[PDB]
Amino acid sequence: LTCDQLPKAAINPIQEFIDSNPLEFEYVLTETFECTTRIYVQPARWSTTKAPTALDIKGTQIMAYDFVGGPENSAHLNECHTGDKQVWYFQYTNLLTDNGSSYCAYRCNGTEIIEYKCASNNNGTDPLQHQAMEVAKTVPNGDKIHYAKSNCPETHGCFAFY
Amino acid sequence: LTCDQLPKAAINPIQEFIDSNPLEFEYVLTETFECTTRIYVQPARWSTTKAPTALDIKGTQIMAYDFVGGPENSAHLNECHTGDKQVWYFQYTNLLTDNGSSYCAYRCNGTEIIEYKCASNNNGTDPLQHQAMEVAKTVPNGDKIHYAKSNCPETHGCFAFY
Ligand SMILES: *[C@@H]1O[C@H](CO)[C@@H](O)[C@H](O)[C@H]1NC(C)=O
Ligand SMILES: *[C@@H]1O[C@H](CO)[C@@H](O)[C@H](O)[C@H]1NC(C)=O
Ligand SMILES: *[C@@H]1O[C@H](CO)[C@@H](O)[C@H](O)[C@H]1NC(C)=O
Ligand SMILES: *[C@@H]1O[C@H](CO)[C@@H](O)[C@H](O)[C@H]1NC(C)=O
Repeated sequence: LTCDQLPKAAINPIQEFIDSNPLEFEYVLTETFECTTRIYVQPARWSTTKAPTALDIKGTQIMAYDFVGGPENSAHLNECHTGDKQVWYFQYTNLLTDNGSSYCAYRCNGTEIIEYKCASNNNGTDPLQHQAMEVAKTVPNGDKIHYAKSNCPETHGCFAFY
Repeated sequence: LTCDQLPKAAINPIQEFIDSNPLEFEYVLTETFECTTRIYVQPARWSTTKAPTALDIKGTQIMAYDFVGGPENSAHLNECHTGDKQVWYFQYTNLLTDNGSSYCAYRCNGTEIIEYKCASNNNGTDPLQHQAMEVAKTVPNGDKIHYAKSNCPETHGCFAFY
């Protein structure tokens, strides 16, 4: 199985993601997204693209990406500080269940996987999440995929921020 | 007029703030909140306080505060990185109108004002906002209040983030 053959699941309407906020990453590929909270935001009233935004928040640092849909259930992200473009897909989504929300998303470079973001608001207890992680680690470079919350800084009174 | 005599307006339900996202600051007191976007977030499923969160995002830096209601329409903020507490009030709110949303919030130290955050998603065109700003600048230390968006970094394809 190669990265290009992973499922490209249908992307739920943006409000379902917004209604899932806040989410935390459970499994990621590089260290960049360890100990990270994800927030979805509707487009600004003054946005001329009317693209929503994904926020990756790690302590006091934040990466933001406006995004729009592309071919084959892709999400085309525009990293807001650089203008750098990224193409993402979802392995699966399972939003707004009785046990909350989870999803796993990935970024390929051809047959190899180069980034992975499994998110939840239920501390990784959706059986679909563990299962997707086990499939993703079988694609080339999937060996890098690992638990995102092993060594996170202590909190100071909040729950999704530190 | 002193800071303690400013209006303490009723705080709209949290969903009305969330539905206003993203907002930008129009008038602030210190430089800290210039060129800043505000995002409201519902409490995490795993939060034991069930406090929502306000996010102040300035480029790639973020301050987060969990908050709960206090006496006399106060908002009691817990800055998530330090545990430092702040007591805020709203001068007025005007959320989810035909011309979008605006509000002005302030933080006193007794009779003096020490921080001010007027937010909107309509580029400061709510007449209530200019009017509130003119009142706030008359309390002691209100002379510091000024336009928040005079020298902001260039964007790279997004609208509420840079
Ligand atoms: C994809 O692979 C090649 C290296 O083999 C590299 O030149 C290119 O920048 C890579 N792209 C990304 C987005 O990592
Ligand atoms: C979240 O899940 C991990 C196991 O993956 C567990 O060790 C940890 O204590 C759980 N956290 C909470 C808040 O229950
Ligand atoms: C309020 O005023 C005094 C200085 O006159 C200072 O000691 C105290 O820390 C101030 N509090 C805040 C929150 O600024
Ligand atoms: C926002 O308002 C200011 C005046 O306060 C104006 O100079 C600026 O061009 C406006 N921005 C947009 C995007 O219309």
